[PDB]
Amino acid sequence: SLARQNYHDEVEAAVNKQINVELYASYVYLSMSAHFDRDDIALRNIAKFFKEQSDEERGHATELMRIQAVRGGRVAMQNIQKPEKDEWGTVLEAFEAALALERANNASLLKLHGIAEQRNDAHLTNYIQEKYLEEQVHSINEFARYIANIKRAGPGLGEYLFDKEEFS
Amino acid sequence: SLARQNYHDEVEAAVNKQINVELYASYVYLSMSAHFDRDDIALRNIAKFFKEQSDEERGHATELMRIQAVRGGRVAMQNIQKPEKDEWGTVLEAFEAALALERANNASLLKLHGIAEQRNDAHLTNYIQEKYLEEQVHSINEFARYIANIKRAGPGLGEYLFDKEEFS
Amino acid sequence: SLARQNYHDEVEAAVNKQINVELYASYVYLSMSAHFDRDDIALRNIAKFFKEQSDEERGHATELMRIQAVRGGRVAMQNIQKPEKDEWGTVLEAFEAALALERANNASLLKLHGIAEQRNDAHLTNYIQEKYLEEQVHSINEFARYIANIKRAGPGLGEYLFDKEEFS
Amino acid sequence: SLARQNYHDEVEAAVNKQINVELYASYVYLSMSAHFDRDDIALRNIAKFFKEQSDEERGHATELMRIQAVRGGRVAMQNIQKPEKDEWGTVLEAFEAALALERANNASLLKLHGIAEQRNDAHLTNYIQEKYLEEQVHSINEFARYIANIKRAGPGLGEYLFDKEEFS
Amino acid sequence: SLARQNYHDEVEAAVNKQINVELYASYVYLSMSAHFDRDDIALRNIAKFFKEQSDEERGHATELMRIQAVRGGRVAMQNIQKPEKDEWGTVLEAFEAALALERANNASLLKLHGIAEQRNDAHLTNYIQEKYLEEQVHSINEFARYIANIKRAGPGLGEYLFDKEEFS
Amino acid sequence: SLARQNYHDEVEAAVNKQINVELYASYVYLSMSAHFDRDDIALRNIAKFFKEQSDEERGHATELMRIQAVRGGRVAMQNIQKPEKDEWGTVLEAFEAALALERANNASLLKLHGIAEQRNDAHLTNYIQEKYLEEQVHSINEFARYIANIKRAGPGLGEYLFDKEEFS
Amino acid sequence: SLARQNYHDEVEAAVNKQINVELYASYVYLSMSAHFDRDDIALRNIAKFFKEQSDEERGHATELMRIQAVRGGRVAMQNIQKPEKDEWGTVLEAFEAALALERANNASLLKLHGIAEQRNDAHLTNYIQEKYLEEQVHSINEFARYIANIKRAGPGLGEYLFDKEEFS
Ligand SMILES: [Fe+3]
Ligand SMILES: [Fe+3]
Ligand SMILES: [Fe+3]
Ligand SMILES: [Fe+3]
Ligand SMILES: [Fe+3]
Ligand SMILES: [Fe+3]
Ligand SMILES: [Fe+3]
Repeated sequence: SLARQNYHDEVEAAVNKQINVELYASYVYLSMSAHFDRDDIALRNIAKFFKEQSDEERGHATELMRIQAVRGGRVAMQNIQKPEKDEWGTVLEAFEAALALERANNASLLKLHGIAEQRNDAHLTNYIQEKYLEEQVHSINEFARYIANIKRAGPGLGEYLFDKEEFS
Repeated sequence: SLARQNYHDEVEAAVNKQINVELYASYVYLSMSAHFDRDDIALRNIAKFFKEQSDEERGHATELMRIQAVRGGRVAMQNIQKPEKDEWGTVLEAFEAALALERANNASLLKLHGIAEQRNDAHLTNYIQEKYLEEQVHSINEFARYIANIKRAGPGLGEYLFDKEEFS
Repeated sequence: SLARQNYHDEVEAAVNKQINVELYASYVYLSMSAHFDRDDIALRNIAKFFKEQSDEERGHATELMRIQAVRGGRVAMQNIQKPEKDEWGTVLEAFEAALALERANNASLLKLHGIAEQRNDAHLTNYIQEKYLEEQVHSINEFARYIANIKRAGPGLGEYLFDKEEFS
Repeated sequence: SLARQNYHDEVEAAVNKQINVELYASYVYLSMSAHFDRDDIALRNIAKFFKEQSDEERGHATELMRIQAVRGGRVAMQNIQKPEKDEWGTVLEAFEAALALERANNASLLKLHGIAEQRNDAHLTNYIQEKYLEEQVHSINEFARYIANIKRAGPGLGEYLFDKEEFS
Repeated sequence: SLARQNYHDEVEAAVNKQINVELYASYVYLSMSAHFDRDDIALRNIAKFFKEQSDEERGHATELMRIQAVRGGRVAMQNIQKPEKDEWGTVLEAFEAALALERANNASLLKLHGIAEQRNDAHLTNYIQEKYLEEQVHSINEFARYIANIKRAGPGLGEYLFDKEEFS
Repeated sequence: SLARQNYHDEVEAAVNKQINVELYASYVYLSMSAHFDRDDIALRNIAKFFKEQSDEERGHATELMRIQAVRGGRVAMQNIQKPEKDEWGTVLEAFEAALALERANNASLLKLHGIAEQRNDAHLTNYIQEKYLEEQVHSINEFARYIANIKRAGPGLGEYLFDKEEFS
Repeated sequence: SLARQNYHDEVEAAVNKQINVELYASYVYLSMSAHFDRDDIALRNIAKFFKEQSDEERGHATELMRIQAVRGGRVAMQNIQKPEKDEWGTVLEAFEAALALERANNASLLKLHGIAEQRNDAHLTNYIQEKYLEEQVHSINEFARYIANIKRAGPGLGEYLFDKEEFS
């Protein structure tokens, strides 16, 4: 690359890892969408919500591909592992798995920031904080709040009205 | 499933295989998009075209997930294999690889149609013909035509003007 | 909290301290507003200006309450001390007191950033820089410029015209 | 003050006490807003309601500051005591605390009216009746009705649907 | 009067006195208007302001004539005394004279309220509070603030700019 | 300055050096614009592009002068050195010199961030990251991509069409 | 140049000198802009005026660069000398220095017109009269009129109101 400047191989490699982490998260949410689309589960607003989350995570991955290109790094793809489950259990169990995924993504992004900081990558530390860390703490808060509300509404009628009310 | 009717396990499994085929194709096009976004290749209209193709292949996958759910089948995810290459070569070679992928997708859809036909699935034979086979012969024709135009324009200035003129 | 991640008790505590600092600053500005609303002082644009500053400082406090909630910290309220004075003196003296308060708010925000940095809170260092430090240097600059203009316009007619012209 | 006429020191003092009463009530509601914004409570419409009540109580304070200035009295600020609790308990417990606060505010306003009446302040008795006592009986009725509906809806799903339905 | 009910001769007479008080105040302001319209004084916005105040005072009179009629009292006109001066002196002196007049009008309206109160005229006490005591408190505040601003702006250029700036 | 706070002489001096660096870059682009405006070169879109780049670099200088003033630093101008060349050679040679200039500018901004960081200037580190480092990596990427496309289009007809196509 | 006709080396050289004179005048006005943007001076309309004058002088330079190219001359850049001062003193002193710079610009333009006239450059004599001499006498008149008005308004309140009134 004629452009590449103050961009360490360790950071280039960590961005490639994070690209895979985001594509995997997209895959998990696509599977959770399919789950709520089952004809014996049939919660369309939750199914649509997880599809939007899947699209957003794919967007996280492609934005990191774009900054890799801007910095003059080379994207290196890895297998996208299938999610841990096809069947995600109750509404609560699925939102719990989602909170755990968002906390894992955040842990991974904090490690990426740390590597960039260790290598004095003044551009990429700010890029990660602005474009990733801010949305990540809002997503985790969102999922924690959904879990409080799913438990409060309770199974059955509460899950039915949660689907109706929550994603207006 | 209370809905499932005239829907054979062999057909449900074939639909799951095709979902993975389409997700794999989405991944290949995402990789080709990154290739043309390299700062030493820098054909942005071609990079945008392959991103659009990646989006479309993901749509093929999610629409098969939808018809799996409509028929009362259950979606089962597999690993999405990394693409065969990260380096796709020249404009011509990338479009040739894309044509090969579209013909592989078509071969897989024709096999899916044949399994549905063998099991007397009168809904799914028509669904595959209308929603997949028609689009697939159009996609293959588009890629054959792109290859003719890339060869005609030729390397260097032709590749530059193909990027400028063919997608606008 | 199911959300709380990489959020140290020291940072949670310092955010609670800064909430009180901002609520105190809001109170000081409310008192300065009442001063210029006195029938024997009667500078209505300055009174309105200090009320707007009071509103803005209360917004600074409530925004920190929101980020405390987002990070999964717990808000803890303290008494809001009455301002140092009820009589704020001349236009110049009130604006000098306001500049001192803005500099004290900034010193507190820089300390909060320091604590976040020491605890490797990569989210909150950026949050404080973006949402607080940038605003604070523009506030301090605004008050230094007001003070330059009050001095230039001078006591009596200058104060009357400053009130008429400076907030229009 | 060149304006001050038929305005007794006892009434001036009682208006300053009431300004502190309203600022305290504003703080209580700000604290209740934080409680319902906790990620493990997460009743956002209730949180926004208590923030609006906090804004309204602050407006009650600033309107009494304006009439203090109009009558030629001098505003004297006191410490704003922290609320009795940071942790306000159930929806019902918070709304019961709010009703008790509104009744305490009303008792303090009736005492203020009483002092104005005792001193033949024909302007301020009418001002208190029009601008405070009318609003205060409506607010108390509003809170009594909220409590009736919270009890009717009941804990769990009722609290979720009260938050969804009551503030729209 | 077929209408007259709970309306004492003492209150009827006090309303007729207040009508004369308001017509006198209108005449004073008309005289102050002429003063500032002198070709050797030539403060057009102040002259227009005092003409507006003269119009308002006549409105105070005619509104009291209307409520006299509504209550079934009979209007009894007295001479309108010429104002104390034709030459009102400086801007500050005219505004001081204006404030004294507003305070005198206010004392007279509080006495009228007192008479209505003594006679248990529950309609007229409230009418006087709403229609007269509120306006009078704002007018007295207005004139006190004008005097503070005349004093601040100072003589000569300050008077010229007070005329330009103070009345929109 | 009454405003200046946590703003070290070394940082103030470094901001002044960076103002000169940006003004020098503006001059270089102005020179390159004149080169492509020569009647024997006559590539008007490239000439316009380099004039826009000159305008942008001058904006980079004047924004740094603004933040110097906000922080209470004092602007100190130095001579703006004439560019290294008046004759910038071929389209490729000019764009290669531009890339080298952007990388030099980036090296200077990274040094400036480093000085701010050493002096614990929490405001200015973030300001440089947000306002300078982000744009600088995008500019460098843009110039690397221009060079790839100039080489691909090739000399003569390619340069003619590059000028026609690349800036439209 | 295939275009160059009736264009003497002495005139080509003098246009290059005048380009440097205009770029220098732009730099002086940018410095004066920074001076009025100081937090202890804070005359924003004057700061904006001098920034507009800096932009105008840069436009004078780029317009001469364009006529150099039209006539088939070659632009040759020289160092842009830093202004005489960073600190320009009072409002009057700044406008006095501006008047002197405009008079120096005019002397330089009249010398350029003289050289063109001596070399019988019938195009460039008219070009300089129309595009430079007409604007130059208007700019000198404007700066002489500003100085008259700055002295009339006087230092302190006059400078404050000159900033408010003169550039609207
Ligand atoms: Fe993500
Ligand atoms: Fe497909
Ligand atoms: Fe603040
Ligand atoms: Fe209240
Ligand atoms: Fe009246
Ligand atoms: Fe730059
Ligand atoms: Fe000029």
